[PDB]
Amino acid sequence: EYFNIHAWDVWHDMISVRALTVDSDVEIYKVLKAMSSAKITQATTGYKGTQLKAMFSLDGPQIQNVVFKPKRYSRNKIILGTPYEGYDRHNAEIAAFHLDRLLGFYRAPPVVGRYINLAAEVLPVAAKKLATTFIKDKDENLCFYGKCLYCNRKEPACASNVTMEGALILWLPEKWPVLKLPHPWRRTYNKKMAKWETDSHYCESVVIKEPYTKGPRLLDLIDTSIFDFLIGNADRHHYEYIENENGSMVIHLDNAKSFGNPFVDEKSILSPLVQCCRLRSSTYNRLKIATSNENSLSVLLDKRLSIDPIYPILTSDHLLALDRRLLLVQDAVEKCFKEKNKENVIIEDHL
Amino acid sequence: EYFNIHAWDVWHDMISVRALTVDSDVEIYKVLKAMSSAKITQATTGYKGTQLKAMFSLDGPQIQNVVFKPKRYSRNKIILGTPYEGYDRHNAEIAAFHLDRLLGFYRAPPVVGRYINLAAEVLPVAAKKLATTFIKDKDENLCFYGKCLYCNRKEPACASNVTMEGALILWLPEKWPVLKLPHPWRRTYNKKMAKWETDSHYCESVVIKEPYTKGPRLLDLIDTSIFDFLIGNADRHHYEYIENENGSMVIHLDNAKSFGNPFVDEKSILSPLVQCCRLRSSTYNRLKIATSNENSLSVLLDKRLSIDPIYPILTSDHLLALDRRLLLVQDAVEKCFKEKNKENVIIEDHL
Ligand SMILES: *[C@@H]1O[C@H](CO)[C@@H](O)[C@H](O)[C@H]1NC(C)=O
Ligand SMILES: *[C@@H]1O[C@H](CO)[C@@H](O)[C@H](O)[C@H]1NC(C)=O
Ligand SMILES: *[C@@H]1O[C@H](CO)[C@@H](O)[C@H](O)[C@H]1NC(C)=O
Ligand SMILES: *[C@@H]1O[C@H](CO)[C@@H](O)[C@H](O)[C@H]1NC(C)=O
Repeated sequence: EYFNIHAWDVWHDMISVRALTVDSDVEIYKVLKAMSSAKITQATTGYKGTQLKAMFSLDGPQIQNVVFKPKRYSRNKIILGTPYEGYDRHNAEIAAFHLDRLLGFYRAPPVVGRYINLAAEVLPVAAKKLATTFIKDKDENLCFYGKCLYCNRKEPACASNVTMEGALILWLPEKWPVLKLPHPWRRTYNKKMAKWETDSHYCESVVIKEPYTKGPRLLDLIDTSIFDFLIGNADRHHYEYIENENGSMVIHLDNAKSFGNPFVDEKSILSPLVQCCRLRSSTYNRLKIATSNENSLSVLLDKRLSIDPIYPILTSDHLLALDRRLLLVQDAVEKCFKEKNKENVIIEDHL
Repeated sequence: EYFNIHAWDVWHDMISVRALTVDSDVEIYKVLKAMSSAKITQATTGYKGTQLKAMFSLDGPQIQNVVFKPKRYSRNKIILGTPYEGYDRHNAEIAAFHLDRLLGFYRAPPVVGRYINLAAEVLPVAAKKLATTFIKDKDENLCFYGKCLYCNRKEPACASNVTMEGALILWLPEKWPVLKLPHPWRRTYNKKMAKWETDSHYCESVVIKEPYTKGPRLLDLIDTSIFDFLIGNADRHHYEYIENENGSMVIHLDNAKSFGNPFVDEKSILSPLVQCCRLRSSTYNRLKIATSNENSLSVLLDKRLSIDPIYPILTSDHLLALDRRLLLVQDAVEKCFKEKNKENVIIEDHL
């Protein structure tokens, strides 16, 4: 046969240091379709971390690994309490991935929803580490509770009979190693307050040490703080970035502790933008196109979400919260304009 | 089923007024693969034109028409006579299309090689106009001779038994009508000499009438004269262009009267560049990258031709003629710099 390109090669070749994904729907739909239908050849789970998940190896000329995040809540679950509470939301990863493309960031790895038949697809290729955590619930649904720091028998992820809904997230290829640093605006995760909550010229302190003095890092974190605020992710306490000879970029990896509460907008997430009053020019241009379109951000987002196999992805309240929070980002940007003047707020760094 | 895009929609959506094709191999291979395998639902031929060809309707949700150019020569045929002598070369269309992408022009419609079973695929859907020109040759191969101006029974295109090799070229969609004008540097097609062969300030005369006074038309013809010079196409006496509200572009349509002789370089093809000494900046930049790559233009071109079903497409002598002619282009440009200074020859028109 002729003119064949395999989806896993499409994924490996589309990454550059300033873009994980591309505008082409043909290329992305090609990758999502393969993630959606590829045979699972191995399945396991790990001891590190606090969240229950699995790792699937998908078939192909070369094997492609994905993270599998199971459904843990109904679509109408409300996550209150602490801004960080609870299990990762599989539908939030899907929504965040498409919103990252819609806003032109292109910094999130592909995510697809999928209904996994645990009996037919997982058990016949499961590692012992995963298989030994399968149990049944009170209604004889098939479940597993995994291994991880907080994983235990009383908190399983349960299928509906044997069919488990979840999200698949592509591994980045080995050519693109990921580095992790603490976020200057991370929270304390106790009762004390962080420095940025008490200090208000805190950005002046950040820009003094590297890597925030020169280069794209601080504008990336401001981009990502806008993205995290719109989805309600208050828990990027450590950020991750790729890097080569041509630069670096903070990536939107693991966005699942989001879309937990459609009734509150956590403006503290916007602290990098509000305190620094710097904004990358290309980001600003796309934000004003988004507010001046005749279709709101959420109308455009749900059109993209309607292609995913497990759609509906978000309830209408989260969609309207997006549009409300986009206006709040515009307001924060304008306040930076008032108090430092536009031509000192908008930075054209050609990214 | 999920994430489906049909190839004919990929073709219709990728065209803009300054690019018929795109850099994405995924999108282009998707279209080429469909051309390679699509069922032929209709076949005909016309009275207009000078060259024997057919028109095929390919199946799909919508019908997609292609021009079919049959093989007429061996790969190693040396075509002597006038610079424009002979039949259309089917393999030249394939090579010219991939070179158009390799050089970054993106002005050529997709072309694929294909082996056509005339008995099974063409005859049962052939219109009478085409069917009545089918004959057998002295070795009982199935052939057809068409109804064009020079088409006649003594000059048929013949298959091997019933399998006919040829090239398929996509029609532009109806949304992109093509307009034709005489080329200011066209030949006389007699033994008289054309005005540009006698005068040496001829370009000065061209730029005074429209559409050569302003806009992209003249730099397009200089681009296309470089492209035609590399492939040996001395027969673009009329050029064709697309146009809408955002501009216009001369397209590389019908490139088959090329690669006729790998040992002769007809420098008269470069007359628009040599006489005008203007060169679009982006074209110059890509030409300089092509000469400084560690892999020659012909090595990179043959790697792309190796995916086509009827490969080998060009003999190594035509591949090396490409590299030879690229240096001759550089010489002509450097001569323009010496006699008008570089910054009056390189025009940055942002195209
Ligand atoms: C679901 O459970 C029923 C029994 O209620 C069984 O008949 C059926 O085969 C199960 N379906 C799957 C996909 O396991
Ligand atoms: C960095 O950019 C240059 C220029 O586009 C490119 O040639 C090079 O391959 C890039 N770096 C890597 C590691 O690919
Ligand atoms: C193909 O053509 C040859 C003539 O060269 C003929 O003898 C033969 O029977 C044909 N065979 C098939 C399988 O079409
Ligand atoms: C380019 O022209 C097309 C119509 O030919 C139009 O739809 C489009 O809006 C134009 N581009 C821009 C950026 O306005």
